[PDB]
Amino acid sequence: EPSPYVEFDRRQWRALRMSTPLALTEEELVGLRGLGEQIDLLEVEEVYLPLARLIHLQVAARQRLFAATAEFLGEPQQNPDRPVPFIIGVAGSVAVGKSTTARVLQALLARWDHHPRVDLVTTDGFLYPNAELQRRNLMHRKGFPESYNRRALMRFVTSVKSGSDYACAPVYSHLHYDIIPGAEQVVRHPDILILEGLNVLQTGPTLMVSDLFDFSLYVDARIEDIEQWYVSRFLAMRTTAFADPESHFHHYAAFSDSQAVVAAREIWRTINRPNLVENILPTRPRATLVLRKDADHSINRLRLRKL
Amino acid sequence: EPSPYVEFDRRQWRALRMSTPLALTEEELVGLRGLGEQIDLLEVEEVYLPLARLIHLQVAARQRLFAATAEFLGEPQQNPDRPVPFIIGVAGSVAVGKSTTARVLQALLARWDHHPRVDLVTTDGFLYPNAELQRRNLMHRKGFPESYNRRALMRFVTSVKSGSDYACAPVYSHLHYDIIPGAEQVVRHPDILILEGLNVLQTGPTLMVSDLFDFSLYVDARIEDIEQWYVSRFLAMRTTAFADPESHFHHYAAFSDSQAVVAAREIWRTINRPNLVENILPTRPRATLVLRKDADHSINRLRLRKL
Ligand SMILES: CC(C)(COP(=O)(O)OP(=O)(O)OC[C@H]1O[C@@H](n2cnc3c(N)ncnc32)[C@H](O)[C@@H]1OP(=O)(O)O)[C@@H](O)C(=O)NCCC(=O)NCCS
Ligand SMILES: CC(C)(COP(=O)(O)OP(=O)(O)OC[C@H]1O[C@@H](n2cnc3c(N)ncnc32)[C@H](O)[C@@H]1OP(=O)(O)O)[C@@H](O)C(=O)NCCC(=O)NCCS
Ligand SMILES: CC(C)(COP(=O)(O)OP(=O)(O)OC[C@H]1O[C@@H](n2cnc3c(N)ncnc32)[C@H](O)[C@@H]1OP(=O)(O)O)[C@@H](O)C(=O)NCCC(=O)NCCS
Ligand SMILES: CC(C)(COP(=O)(O)OP(=O)(O)OC[C@H]1O[C@@H](n2cnc3c(N)ncnc32)[C@H](O)[C@@H]1OP(=O)(O)O)[C@@H](O)C(=O)NCCC(=O)NCCS
Ligand code: NA
Ligand code: NA
Repeated sequence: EPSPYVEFDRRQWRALRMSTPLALTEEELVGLRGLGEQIDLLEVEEVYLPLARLIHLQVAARQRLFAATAEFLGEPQQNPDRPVPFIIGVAGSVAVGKSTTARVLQALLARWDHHPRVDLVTTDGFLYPNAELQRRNLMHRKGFPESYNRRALMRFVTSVKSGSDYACAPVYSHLHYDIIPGAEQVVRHPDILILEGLNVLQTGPTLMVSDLFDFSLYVDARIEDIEQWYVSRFLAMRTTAFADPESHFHHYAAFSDSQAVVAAREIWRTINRPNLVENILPTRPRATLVLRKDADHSINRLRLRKL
Repeated sequence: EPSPYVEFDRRQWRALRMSTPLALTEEELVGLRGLGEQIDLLEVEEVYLPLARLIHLQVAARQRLFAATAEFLGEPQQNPDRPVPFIIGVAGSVAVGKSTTARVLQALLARWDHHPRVDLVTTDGFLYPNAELQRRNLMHRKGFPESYNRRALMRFVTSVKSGSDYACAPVYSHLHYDIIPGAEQVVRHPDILILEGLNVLQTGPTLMVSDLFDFSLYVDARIEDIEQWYVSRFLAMRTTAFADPESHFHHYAAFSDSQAVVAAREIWRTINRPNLVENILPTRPRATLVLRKDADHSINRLRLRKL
């Protein structure tokens, strides 16, 4: 029976690369790769290149839609030096690799013929300060939809897509586990804005950020595998992030493999998994493209929305 | 500050008519007008004509989007004798006039230069039979999201937009207040499908009909006004629909103005209003165009989504 989607295996998907040129060195790929990710240039070729193609094909097609409405309104026919920003959302669980996926996407798109302005913004910057979370009693729901200033987020994305000359966003520090006082990320009328976050594909009783997406990505994986990557990355951070005396979780550095496994599992069981199950996964059906990852972090299956 | 919308008054909106030709007689408008509606040809000119324009401008632009994806997929470049159906949703409360709006829209679009196949389908046909509603204990929630076979509905709309040669839908009888046994509406690869219903702009944890809309309309009005139209139409039906011995509500025919006002208010208070407040209104922010109606049923304000 009919379906809104169409599924590919890596073999079928890479065929769609065509003449798309690889403009990324191995050393650049490394500075984009997050702890735990196994992505190599081969994957950038067989998975991320066809994706970059499909996107530029549509950046063109999506512009005709705003054209048509501008014509209808009798408005001018706006500046080709400043078209309507193309918004891309990247969603998925904690520790599934969405940040790496989003950084890689930004790199490939910024290296297209013209050299379009491609900004990347994470929703982390819109989380409430820890003091405000404790106030709202949400310290153990950090990551959940309500742990974000969704109003400020929508204001930011709306501002940008509406053609503002510049829009600002707060900044989050993973090291201190909190928002940074006075820090800001300035986005200046980019050609493309990638919004990466747990909650980005979310819908609701009010117009939301996902309603402004022109394209969306959902980095997927078997839940038991994501837990493994989570715990695994947690033990690994004892000697990276947590090893920093300034780290909010510096106490975790001295944990034993066993103590660490227990702690990481409890956090996953009580916080990230519930959120993934109750809020993130339910948004997956709406993603334009779902990148399915095998236990080895490898992307071997994809689900595209044709409707 | 920036906004996803742009609001017009009738004066600003009619200006956008341009050369759009009125192809509707007064007698045809009458056979489209529902009991209680005050729509005249003037409104068809100053409100529905600009709308018909904006739509054909986009039917063209929306086709480029499926083109781009077909190109990406290396697929052919499908039959201009059978393009991807353009889906239009029409939502709003009970008794706000959405059915009239949808019939009028169908008429104007079917009378465009080529003479596109424009089918109209109401979600009434997807309600569960009364016996099944009583089973589910939903007889007093008739109209609510769960009172519909949403699975069958999504199957129907997906089938159609996916290019099926024909798709079938059940049929609902307002007279008998129930689904008609064995009746079916056949939709054969129309150029445009208008889906009219209370719940159509609804979102959820699964891909839904609203996710397949290429354009959407939300017929709006002050809630106290809609109640008035509801009660008002209820008294009026004592001598139209209810006057029919075959009518499920034939007992209502003998009610006095006073008895009738009480009954209609109770039904509105306990069923339609709650649904409007809890489920329909929350979908309004997502409609492409909101037609606001004054107490006299007149459309004097509009809200368009530019983003
Ligand atoms: C704060 C939070 C909502 C952020 O979610 P997120 O950024 O989507 O999580 P991700 O898995 O995508 O991680 C994003 C980046 O932050 C890094 N990171 C996560 N936690 C970190 C930490 N405590 N210190 C340093 N870096 C960290 C990830 O390694 C990743 O780095 P990369 O972009 O180079 O690959 C989430 O991490 C969180 O705290 N969730 C619930 C609370 C929790 O898990 N607490 C345990 C903390 S040890
Ligand atoms: C064990 C078994 C049933 C796999 O699970 P399933 O329940 O079949 O689901 P799938 O294999 O399609 O995929 C499993 C998960 O990966 C996802 N997935 C599969 N293909 C995907 C793709 N192309 N893109 C993204 N995600 C994909 C599924 O959506 C599901 O997601 P979730 O479990 O996180 O909700 C599998 O062994 C099987 O039988 N597959 C049917 C194939 C077949 O030959 N069938 C003949 C029947 S006679
Ligand atoms: C069944 C129901 C869900 C249908 O909703 P709906 O079709 O969106 O309601 P609308 O206000 O759009 O009415 C659509 C059409 O059906 C007509 N209609 C509504 N109820 C009718 C009835 N009992 N008998 C005959 N026609 C009726 C309306 O006049 C309108 O006609 P038109 O298209 O020519 O203008 C809704 O009417 C309902 O029953 N809601 C809750 C129960 C209720 O109100 N019961 C009181 C019945 S008197
Ligand atoms: C009484 C008063 C406040 C009206 O209500 P409001 O609370 O202002 O809301 P609006 O007048 O914009 O509209 C009222 C309703 O109609 C809707 N509406 C207004 N314009 C609309 C449009 N263009 N399209 C669709 N709907 C519209 C609103 O969304 C609202 O919907 P809802 O009540 O069903 O949720 C009005 O008298 C007023 O003060 N308007 C402000 C105009 C003005 O001159 N302000 C100067 C302030 S110093
Ligand atoms: Na910028
Ligand atoms: Na047909």
